[PDB]
Amino acid sequence: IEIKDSPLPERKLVTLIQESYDSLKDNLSTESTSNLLIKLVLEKLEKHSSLYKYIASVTTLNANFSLKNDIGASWESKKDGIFNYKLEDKNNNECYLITILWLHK
Amino acid sequence: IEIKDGRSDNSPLPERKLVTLIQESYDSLKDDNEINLSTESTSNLLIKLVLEKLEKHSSLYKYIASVTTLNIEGLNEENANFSLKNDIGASWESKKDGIFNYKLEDKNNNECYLITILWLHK
Repeated sequence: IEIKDSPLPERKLVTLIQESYDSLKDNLSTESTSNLLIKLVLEKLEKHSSLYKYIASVTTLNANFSLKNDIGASWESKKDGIFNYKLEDKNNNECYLITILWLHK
Repeated sequence: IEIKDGRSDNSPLPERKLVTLIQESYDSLKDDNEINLSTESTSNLLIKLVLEKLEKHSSLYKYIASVTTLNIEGLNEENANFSLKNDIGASWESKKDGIFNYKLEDKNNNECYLITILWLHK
C-alpha cells in the first residue's frame, strides 16, 4: 500500500489540462464540463505516450472553502504517479479538481 | 476511452459490503476512543484502511482509493448549499474494472469527503 505523491513534464501536463478546459468554456448536449474535460485529457495523453495507461478523475464543486485530493494504490511502483490540478469558474460558481494517474505498462 | 460507471455491478464483492467496508473504516477513525499519534490526515488514514480491507477480500485486483476532502470555513457546512460530484475515465476498456463512489460528511468539523474506489482486474 502506497500513498501516491511521468510520461510528460509537469509543465506540459498543466498546458494539456488548461487548454482542454479553456477550449470548453470558450454545446447542444447535456454532457457536463467535467465529463467533456475528462475525454479531452485522455485523448491527448493517449496521443503522447502508449507506454502508460491513464485514469482521469474530476471532482466538481458548485466564501472560504478548500478542496483537496489524496490517492493511494494497493501496490508500489516508482513509475506510477499522479498530478493534481485545480480549475475555477468564478462566474458559474464552480471549482474543478482534476487528478491524472498514470500506470506504467 | 471509457467513462467508468459508478452504478455498475463489477466489484469483487457486493456493493453492500463495499459500503460497510468504507463506513466502518471511517467510523474507526472518528471513534472518540481513537488516538492518532502521527500527522496522517483522516483522508489518508481512510485510504490505507480501505485498501487493506480490499486486498484481504480479493487479490485478483489492484485497487486505487481516491478521497476528496472539502473543508468549509466561515459558515457551518450544513447551512451551505453546494453539490460535490466525481467523474472518472480510463484510457482503456475492461468490463472487469469498475469504480464505486461514496460520500461521508462530518458536520461537526465542517468537512465532507467523497471517496472513489477503483478496482483493476489483474
